[PDB]
This record gives sequence, C-alpha cells and structure tokens, in this order.
Amino acid sequence: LIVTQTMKGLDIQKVAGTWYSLAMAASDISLLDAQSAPLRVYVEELKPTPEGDLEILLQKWENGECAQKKIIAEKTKIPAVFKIDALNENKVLVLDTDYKKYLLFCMENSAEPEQSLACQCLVRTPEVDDEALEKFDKALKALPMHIRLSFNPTQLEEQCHI
Repeated sequence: LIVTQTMKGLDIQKVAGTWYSLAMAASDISLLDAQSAPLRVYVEELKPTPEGDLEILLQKWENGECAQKKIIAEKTKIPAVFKIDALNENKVLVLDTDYKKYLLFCMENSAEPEQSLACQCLVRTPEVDDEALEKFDKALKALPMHIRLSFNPTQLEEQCHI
C-alpha cells in the first residue's frame, strides 16, 4: 500500500531455483548503506513449498563475514503477496517476472509513517540484463526511493557481491 504493482496470474512454483540480486533500491539510504546495512541481502535461491509458502536462501554480511540465511515468506490470499514474521512483520510482493530471465520484488513494512520499502531486480544468470533494469526503473518511479545499487557480473559471482 505504497507498492500497487503486483504480478497478475503469478505461478509461484515457477520462480523456483537460482537468482542473482543484480540491483537493489530502498526508501532510506541507511537501509542499503554498508555491507551490513539491514536490507542489503543477496538472494541465492527461491524455494516455494508444495503448500505455497516461499523460502528464500540469501547471503547477508553479518559480523565481518558473509553469512548464510534462510527466510520463510508465508503465503497470503493474494498469490503475489507473502508475509514475514517479526517485531514489525513485513510484506513481500512479487511485482513482475517472466520466470526465465527476471523477477522484480519489494519488501515493505505495514507502517506508516514510515513508508519504508526495499526492492530488487533479480536475474537468473550473472549478466547485466538491460531489459530487466528498465522494468525495475519503471516500477521504481512510482515509489519514493533514495538509494539505488547496481552490481557487475564479477561481483554477482562472489559471496556477498565482493
């Protein structure tokens, strides 16, 4: 309810497998600032369960080391929207995907006021996808982002993007 872009007809089973966090954007600079900033997470694999929840394997720079983490995004009644438990619990939205090349998604808080939001362009291969990046930029102009990060094919192949 800042993000009002979801993918129609999402088949969550088809997002299974390998992904690369080619680009990231966020509403607040401090969310993506340093290696260890809170939302600087690098996706490695999407694992939908048979019951339709979404597990996410990612890397996070935790204590001077690139750490391995597993999150479960629980399904909702909207197939493009998932929910994560926490103090504040946060929605994950799938904005758009072709399954085979790119997926765009955003993470937001239920706050108020306090927009607060981060989005990624995920790609299947360690390549700069011009088309994906255009679509990411379109989805973003509707949103109030203040930091934007981009990674090259060498960094994409490194734990925690170098």
